[PDB]
Amino acid sequence: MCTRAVYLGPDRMVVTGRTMDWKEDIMSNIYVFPRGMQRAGHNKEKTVNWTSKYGSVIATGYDIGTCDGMNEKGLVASLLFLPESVYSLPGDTRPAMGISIWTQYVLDNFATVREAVDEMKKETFRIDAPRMPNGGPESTLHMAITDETGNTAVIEYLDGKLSIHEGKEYQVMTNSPRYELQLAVNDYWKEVGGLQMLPGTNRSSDRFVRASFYIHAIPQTADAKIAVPSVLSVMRNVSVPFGINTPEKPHISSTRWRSVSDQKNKVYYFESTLTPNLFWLDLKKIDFSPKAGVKKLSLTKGEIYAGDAVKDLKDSQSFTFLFETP
Amino acid sequence: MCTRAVYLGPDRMVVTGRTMDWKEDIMSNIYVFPRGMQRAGHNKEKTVNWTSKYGSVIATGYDIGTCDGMNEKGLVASLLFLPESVYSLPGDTRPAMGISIWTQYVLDNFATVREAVDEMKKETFRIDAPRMPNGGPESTLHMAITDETGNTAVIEYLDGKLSIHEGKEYQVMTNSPRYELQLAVNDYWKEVGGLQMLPGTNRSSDRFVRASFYIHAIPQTADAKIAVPSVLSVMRNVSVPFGINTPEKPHISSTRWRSVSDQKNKVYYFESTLTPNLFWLDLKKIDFSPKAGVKKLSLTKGEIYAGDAVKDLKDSQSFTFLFETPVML
Amino acid sequence: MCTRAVYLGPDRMVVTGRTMDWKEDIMSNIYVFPRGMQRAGHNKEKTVNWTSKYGSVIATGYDIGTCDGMNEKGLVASLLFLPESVYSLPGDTRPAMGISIWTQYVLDNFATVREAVDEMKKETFRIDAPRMPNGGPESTLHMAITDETGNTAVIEYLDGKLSIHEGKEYQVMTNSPRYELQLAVNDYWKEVGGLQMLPGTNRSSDRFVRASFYIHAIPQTADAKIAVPSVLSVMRNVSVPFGINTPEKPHISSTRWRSVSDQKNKVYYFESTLTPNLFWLDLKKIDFSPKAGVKKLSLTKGEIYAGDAVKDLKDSQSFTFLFETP
Amino acid sequence: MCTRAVYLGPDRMVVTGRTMDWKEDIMSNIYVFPRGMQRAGHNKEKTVNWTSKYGSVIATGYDIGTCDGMNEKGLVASLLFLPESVYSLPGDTRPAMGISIWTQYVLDNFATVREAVDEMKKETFRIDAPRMPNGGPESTLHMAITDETGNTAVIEYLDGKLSIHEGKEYQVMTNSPRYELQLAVNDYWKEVGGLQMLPGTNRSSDRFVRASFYIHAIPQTADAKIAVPSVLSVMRNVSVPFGINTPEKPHISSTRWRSVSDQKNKVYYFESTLTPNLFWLDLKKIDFSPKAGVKKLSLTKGEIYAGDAVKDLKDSQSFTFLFETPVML
Ligand SMILES: *[C@@]([C])(=O)[C][C][C]([C])[C]([C])[C@@]1([C])[C][C][C]2[C]([C]([O])[C][C]3[C][C]([O])[C][C][C@@]32[C])[C]1[C]
Ligand SMILES: *[C@@]([C])(=O)[C][C][C]([C])[C]([C])[C@@]1([C])[C][C][C]2[C]([C]([O])[C][C]3[C][C]([O])[C][C][C@@]32[C])[C]1[C]
Repeated sequence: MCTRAVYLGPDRMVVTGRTMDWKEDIMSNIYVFPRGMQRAGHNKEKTVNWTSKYGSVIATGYDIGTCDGMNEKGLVASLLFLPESVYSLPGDTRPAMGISIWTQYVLDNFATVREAVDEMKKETFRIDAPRMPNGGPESTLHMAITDETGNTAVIEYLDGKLSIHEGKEYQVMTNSPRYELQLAVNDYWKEVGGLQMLPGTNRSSDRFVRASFYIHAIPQTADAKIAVPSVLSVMRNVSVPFGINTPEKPHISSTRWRSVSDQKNKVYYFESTLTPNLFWLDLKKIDFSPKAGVKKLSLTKGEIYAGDAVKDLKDSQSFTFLFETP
Repeated sequence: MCTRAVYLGPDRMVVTGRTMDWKEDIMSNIYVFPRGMQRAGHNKEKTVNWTSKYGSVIATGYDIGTCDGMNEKGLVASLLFLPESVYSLPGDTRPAMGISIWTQYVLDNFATVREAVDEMKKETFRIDAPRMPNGGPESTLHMAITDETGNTAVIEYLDGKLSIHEGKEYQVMTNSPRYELQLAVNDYWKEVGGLQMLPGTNRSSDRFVRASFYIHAIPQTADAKIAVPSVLSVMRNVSVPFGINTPEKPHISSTRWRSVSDQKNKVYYFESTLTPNLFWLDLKKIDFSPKAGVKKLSLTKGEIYAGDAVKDLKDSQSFTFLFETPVML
Repeated sequence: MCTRAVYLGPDRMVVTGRTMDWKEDIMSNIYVFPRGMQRAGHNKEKTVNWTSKYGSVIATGYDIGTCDGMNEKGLVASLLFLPESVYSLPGDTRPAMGISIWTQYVLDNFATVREAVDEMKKETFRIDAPRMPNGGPESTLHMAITDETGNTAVIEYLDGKLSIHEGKEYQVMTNSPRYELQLAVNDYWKEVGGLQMLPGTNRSSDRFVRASFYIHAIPQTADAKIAVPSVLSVMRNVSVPFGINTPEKPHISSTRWRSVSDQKNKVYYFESTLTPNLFWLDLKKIDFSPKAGVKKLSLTKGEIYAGDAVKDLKDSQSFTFLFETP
Repeated sequence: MCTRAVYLGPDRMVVTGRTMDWKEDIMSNIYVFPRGMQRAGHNKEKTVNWTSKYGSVIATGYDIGTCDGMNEKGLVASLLFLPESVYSLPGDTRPAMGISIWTQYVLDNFATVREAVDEMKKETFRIDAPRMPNGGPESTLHMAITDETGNTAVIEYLDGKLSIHEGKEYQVMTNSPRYELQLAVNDYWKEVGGLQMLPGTNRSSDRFVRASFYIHAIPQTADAKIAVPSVLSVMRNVSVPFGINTPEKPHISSTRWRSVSDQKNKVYYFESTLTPNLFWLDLKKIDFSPKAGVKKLSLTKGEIYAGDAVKDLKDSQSFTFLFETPVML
């Protein structure tokens, strides 16, 4: 289960925040992909192709598939799990894309939430991955994106049929249930106020109401030196302890890492639970030229970065997305 | 306001943490006090003196009085808030140890909760509480002491009469009401189970229940690299958001920093709500010799640190405790 | 705000329960209407007409409009307030019916939930009443009906467009919000269980979850001597104290009366808060012949009935429904 | 289990009600006892005797011992449950008044809480608790007494030591834990406000909070016709559903009947969960003369009544209290 929230500050101040929780280690890493690069939405299926128009920084999943990142044009994307997401019924002859690269496609071809919604509602392809290949627990997610202007759009495939809700009023997103209900739930908690009562359980829906109430009670300021820690605080509030385990639940999904993107100033921020220090990357201080080279920022070996870990950027081989089932 | 809890792990692993919530800036700092330092419990009233037994690292608040820290013997003490507090009735005439140095006196002259339990129950000195009318809240608090053995003790002068609670079970504590109630109220939610319901509200009791439930659920492991993060994680959870304001409730005490101690290894980790990195100080690499010098680690000007901030210490003169209500801002 | 719940007992055991709460006195009464009677869906508007096919007993509203009742064929109807119910936008040339008689129409022309749904989805008319005529607080409701078989159908007009949900799994109904959300809310409370935690507030949505969990934990028995009090208990649980008043809320809507219908055995049950005793009426012990006469069962003057208040039935003039705005 | 609360209205209006929840049938009944009836606090142990001062209407449980009632002086007493109860420590040798007649002895020999407060604090007699191993829960309860003046008192033998709480504020009481905690826990929800949140759960504390909040919100009126229904309304609210069963929690104590008293007018209203009408008995129309005769109003066979059930009383012999653990069913 994961959550993501977006802050709408004065003077185009847009800062997004995404959570990462998983049962075991995620082995995620940060890769930087300049523009002018082509990719295939799938390797063993009929698929579409494109050409990376913008550079961006994203967080990987075991070095297999992107699930969060921010592009040059202050636009951030995030994939959160949704236990009731189906992408297509039989009879789909469209170019089958794979859920592993769904994220990467959008960031490489979009810079404004408006434009992204347009091409998506064409359903020009079906994006899928086989079920429980590695005996995994679940394998179904939904994505959220936001531009440096403050507009956001939640996307979910309802048993094959896409389901999208666009607008700036929608700035938080958890796992389950369906958003229309996920939001309807909050209607009840808002009347009971947040101060006089606030549910502290860890269920997917519970994490939603908390973020909603706090992300508004936060100070309405356009400055960037303060909003960043403010966004992370609620991320820490919504974040859950690591290594939890009760008699009923033998193993649990713990808070592994979180991400925040200063979409107004184009600065991505990333933190790991088992790390003491906080680092960041300034996209404006990054050469996304067509021929700049792929520099990786590894985190598996437990490296400890901090500050502007741009000097620590090392040229590395872009992780190969996985559409097979092994 | 704040919230404190203690973790009890195998292999003598006992990690304690603390939270700090304030409506404005605390302007806290950090100072070092080698052993063998005489001190007076007050500058103008009849109070005892002493010479620091064990060197102690303490975190200051406004550079007037220590609010939390440690000493040379895995003895971590913290001072939280409590409105319904009364230290003495009209007529008390004992030595009135100012509240500003009460904690420091403890860390200085104690290394085990059992000892402090004794010297405390002697009821030798009163507690001096200054009163101020211009934007100042009267001093009404309580304290908690934990030993590297894992034994904890709660102290609170309830309506002029002090009540102490010792034991290893007693590991969590928050603002109000009195622990006699807070502990029992929590037992209610215990029935409900944390997985199913938990008062996520920022209120005192709400935080107490959440900390109590999670502190057990966290991993019980003897390794420090794992238990420490598992601790601060609940610290951030119990910690309320930063700078919350509502039209009805305009100002609210917001979190300003968190403190964690590895009493099993004598380490102190510190982070601020406005400081991204997490620095620490290895007490073992310290020298508390009587003539080692008072060392300060300023933070008023917003200095930034990370890792082990041993090299970045600068000797300075001891701060000045506050025993009498300030005349004005 | 009002609530209604339906019990599905073994061997076609169907018993419905409806709540009544209002700010001040309701001045309601119980009228019996045999079959073979004609009515007009509105007096000053183009309207449809029919001929009462079955007899039934209903509870009136100030002696102006029916809001609850049970027919011969063990089918019960109930109108509950819904603050977000609109019945038609401009351009409605259909026979305008009035919200006051909407209830009476269904009971007089239906005996099975299936048949009722059919004719309703024709939208052959618009049923409306002018807004705040007597300075009233609100004036928008939704209806729930159930046959002696156990099938129920909730109905709500979404800004003119009807909204219906049919099935036996839907046996409880409160005021707000919309049902699709009103039910989605319960999804959260069911996971938290009812025993280990149950919200006791009085808001419309809160009253829903309580009834849902209890109406299932109740014993699954086909006997009728016990299920009746069981249904009323939750009605008492969902029922709220009378004359409540805090500093914030100066006057409140108190629990005035409740109703339960033994749809399997065709027996209607009614209780008033300010009355000590409980009475009932056995439809099977009632002559709904075309020419039987209208016998009223008054309750305004605070009469105190009990037991089988059929002997207390007195021939009276059927209350005239109100479509005007005075 | 059960739950009790007291309403305080102007013009000396004080209406008290009670709830009864049991896993099976209580087989309760009703009996009348005119004044001037000698009684012994036990049949086989050393116990005091007495002669009933004030006639008292009591509701029996299994026709063995009174669980609630009243006397000739607007003095309504009730007996609720409490697991963590201890009446005396090993070695007590005082008069051991059986728990079955403790209540009756009170109503018989008292007319004001102040008096009972005195005679009770004398600590003259112990409490006899029988122990049974076959489907029987050991007797562990507490009591509450209210006077027509509106003053209430809570009594509970906590770990062999009795603790009393008197006053007009103390009007609500439930199962567990001890009122010292139950009262304070409720103060928590008080913060949350009843309109915004209320633990609708059937648990002991949940019911206590709901009753406390609503009992104030109900109409404060001097007329009986209005206050009485406003009372029983909260009684039904606090009352848990009937015959609840879950696969995990199979059997649960369900509500069986509710009792209300108009202490200002000396009336007793009674209803059963399986009885639709609400009958009552006007104590004023009663004769408790010493030789008036013990009168019973049976309910085992499920008789049905309504209105004022004065005419439908049938004289019978007094029931038999239980002082010793029954040999078997
Ligand atoms: C959140 C919680 O905000 C995003 C979570 C995403 C990154 C993960 C849930 C995801 C998609 C990553 C990869 C794994 C997914 C499934 O659990 C199936 C596999 C499980 C295996 O343990 C690792 C690789 C898979 C593909 C997983 C939910
Ligand atoms: C429930 C709560 O289950 C059914 C409630 C129905 C019977 C009432 C809400 C209703 C329709 C009855 C009549 C009155 C309605 C409005 O409040 C507008 C008027 C108010 C006035 O005080 C009495 C007559 C009106 C038509 C009312 C909601």
